Amino acid sequence: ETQSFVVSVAGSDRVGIVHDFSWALKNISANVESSRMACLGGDFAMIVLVSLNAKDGKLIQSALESALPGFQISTRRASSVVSPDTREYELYVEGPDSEGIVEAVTAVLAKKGANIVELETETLPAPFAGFTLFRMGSRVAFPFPLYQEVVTALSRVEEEFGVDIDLEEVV
Amino acid sequence: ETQSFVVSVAGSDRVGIVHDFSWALKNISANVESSRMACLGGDFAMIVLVSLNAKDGKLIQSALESALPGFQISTRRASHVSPDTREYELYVEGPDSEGIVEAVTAVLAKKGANIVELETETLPAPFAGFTLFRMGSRVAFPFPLYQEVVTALSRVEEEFGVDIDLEEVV
Repeated sequence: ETQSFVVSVAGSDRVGIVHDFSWALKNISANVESSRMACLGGDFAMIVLVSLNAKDGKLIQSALESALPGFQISTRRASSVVSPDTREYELYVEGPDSEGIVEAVTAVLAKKGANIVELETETLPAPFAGFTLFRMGSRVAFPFPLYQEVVTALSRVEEEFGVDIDLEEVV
Repeated sequence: ETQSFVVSVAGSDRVGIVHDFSWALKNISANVESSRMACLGGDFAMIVLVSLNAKDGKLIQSALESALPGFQISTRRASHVSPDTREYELYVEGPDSEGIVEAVTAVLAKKGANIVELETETLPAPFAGFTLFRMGSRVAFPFPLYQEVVTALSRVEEEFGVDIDLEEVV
């Protein structure tokens, strides 16, 4: 019987991490069901759903610790256990950078019980002094009846922080 | 006298993690420069570049440990790519099999390409005997390597019966 495991890997970035990881799993006949990997600022992070014909993940954990010495690695059984009215939405924010934008946008999302599925932010200083552009792109999930009140709350953020925010349902 | 710090957070996914993190940073007057998240199977991972007028990350680390009990957190000081470096979108699609990711990544690592973004998925057909594999990635390497990378990836297309596209980013 095939079982699913969730594996997290984090450490300092270098060439060949994904390869070493993949080689190790292939070696133990584990299959990658899905993966998401993010690298930034010299760090590496990846989450993988791994299938194995085995009851626990001790083999996965050991194989990966051997292949990726120094890396922070965890392996656990995949979860058993949202509202059928949950929908996903693409969220985009752009405007002048400031200390409070990220906290302000995410406060709205947290308060309305939205889960963040994907997120990236960047800042791009202008060619001239005194301006840094902030961009955020995100996928979030919440019950669709809350859409209008989320939008209304995000409009306050737009006003207070001078940003443009778009929220569009994924179809 | 503001310096950059790279911060890594990993733990169980739940509502409010990014908010709890960003409030903690705002409270110590630290600014988010950029961030990337991964979320899958109930696990959460995020890397953030943070600006702070500090010589070390002790305040960042402490503030985050307090804001995010149970999470694995690391903070350190952070810092060029060549004129001829280009980024490329790499896409792979075909019947799933155990060796595809290892084969593709073997090529990239042997050629010294950096993987910047990567995601894979498998999509079982409604009927037995078929599962589609898809991979999307952004990679970077010096453009003179392009043809040898493509040639090497063509051997992977042959071995695994997958379609591989590699296109320079605009």
